[PDB]
Amino acid sequence: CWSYYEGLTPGWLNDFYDVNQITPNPAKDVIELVTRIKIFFNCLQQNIQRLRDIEKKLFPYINFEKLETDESAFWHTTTRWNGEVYHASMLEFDPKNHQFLRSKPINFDTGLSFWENWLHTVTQSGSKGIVISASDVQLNETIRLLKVLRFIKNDYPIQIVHNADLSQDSMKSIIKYARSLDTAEYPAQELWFLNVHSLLNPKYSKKFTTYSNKWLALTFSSFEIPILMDSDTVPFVSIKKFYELEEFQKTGVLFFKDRVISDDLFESSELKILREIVYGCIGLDLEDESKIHEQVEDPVVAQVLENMFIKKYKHHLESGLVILHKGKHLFSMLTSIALQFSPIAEYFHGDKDFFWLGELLSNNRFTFHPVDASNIGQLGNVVSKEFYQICSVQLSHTDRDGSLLWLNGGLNICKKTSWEYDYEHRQRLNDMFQNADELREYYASPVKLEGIIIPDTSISGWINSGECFLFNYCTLFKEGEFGKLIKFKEDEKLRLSQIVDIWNKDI
Ligand SMILES: Nc1nc2c(ncn2[C@@H]2O[C@H](COP(=O)(O)OP(=O)(O)O[C@H]3O[C@H](CO)[C@@H](O)[C@H](O)[C@@H]3O)[C@@H](O)[C@H]2O)c(=O)[nH]1
Ligand SMILES: [Mn+2]
Ligand code: NA
Repeated sequence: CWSYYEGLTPGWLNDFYDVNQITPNPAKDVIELVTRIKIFFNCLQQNIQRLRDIEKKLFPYINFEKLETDESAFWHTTTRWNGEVYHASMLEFDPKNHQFLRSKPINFDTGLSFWENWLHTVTQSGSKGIVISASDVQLNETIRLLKVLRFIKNDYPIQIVHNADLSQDSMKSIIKYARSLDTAEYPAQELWFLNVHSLLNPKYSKKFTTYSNKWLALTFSSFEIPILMDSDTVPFVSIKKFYELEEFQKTGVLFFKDRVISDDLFESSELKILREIVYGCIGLDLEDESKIHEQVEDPVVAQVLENMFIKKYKHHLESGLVILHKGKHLFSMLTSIALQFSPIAEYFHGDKDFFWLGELLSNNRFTFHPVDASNIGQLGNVVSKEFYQICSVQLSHTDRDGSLLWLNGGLNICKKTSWEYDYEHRQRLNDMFQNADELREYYASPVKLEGIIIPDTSISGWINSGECFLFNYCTLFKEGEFGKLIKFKEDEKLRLSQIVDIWNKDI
């Protein structure tokens, strides 16, 4: 359906939005970005140089110039823990034992599209692996994650993706903690490094910043079915348990729910623009709450849309742990990237919420894990006339049965370097300590995982304590009144205490 793209303005582009750019019609601009990508992957189901000209305007962040001229310079480079380097190569792994097999070279089929090439010629079908977006900044957090993966005896390969911003020193240190002291109880990890800098066109290569790097990590990872993790993420179950979750099995995405923040609400002008985008993309009308439940078959997804368009909430997905099957979700993911650098980029915090918005607006099947996000730490007694309170930076995620799956925020009190501000401005910290230096030591001290509270946001939700530079939140539980409590057994407390110990091990 070349006719569509010939009908567009000659200079048309899926460009990365800039605040300076004059945008009178943001809703229509977003609808165009989503539609142009939808039309593309639909007309591929139905002139090689014509296709490439559309690709260059749809995906300008790809360095198609280098692919066409000096193909070997364009392709990404993977580096194994052993020190072996692979150029323009496809990594293959054993689906059963997850161990590395071979690296067949990339034979780019000119008859197929770039993204079709990426799934068939560049990537091994069914390949599963842990993916982490890391610069030199994320070194320490990445080390601490590796230690925990080794402690729980992870067999899945790990790939650390960077944009030529991870030093040889950092990689050496990662390989050390990944491989050293190999044993059955603390096995070495099949770790890889991936530099995507060659794939990215120099104009857009620098535009992927902070959380946006996670799109580079996820998209270009050597696995078809990556499990993306924050460096500050901590899994408390074997990786296979995440893949086994029914939500991923049925949809091919594993998405977890975020904190409910009732402080930070959308303006009516913002919701009007979001309503136009949704209707413009998938013909869904979000005018009244009654007709939302009707038009959305999955009540878990309906609840998220109710929260956004009725209750005006901005935070829905936590991208600390994400599974995405690129075989079923690549076109959705590429829409997420378009939206990430769209006029509505400023509406949401980082990447997390563009995961599900990409799925929704692309009209691809998705869902969330239905369990609400939870707080984890010490069950402090609240004086009333069982009342418990947890105040932490840690955001936990439990299964239906109530087992801890994972958390984001690391396993120290506070990761932020805010002790100077926090000591002067927060009463509890100001009274409790004598200097800001004493607060620094408290912030660096390990956390103690004794229980979990799943707050009832309708009665007593998430309350910002102001501690750790307004990253610390308090959750309340009162028996038969509001919330759900989960007290860890001595067996569990011991396992968790061992995991916090290995995480906090002072480099
Ligand atoms: N390469 C690279 N990766 C980065 C960078 N900044 C962040 N990341 C990656 O993005 C992750 C998320 O950053 P956090 O600092 O852990 O954010 P958070 O407190 O967990 O915040 C929440 O919102 C983020 C933005 O939507 C989410 O990405 C995150 O998972 C979480 O839900 C990091 O762990 C790391 O893997 C960067 O400059 N470079
Ligand atoms: Mn995090
Ligand atoms: Na294909």
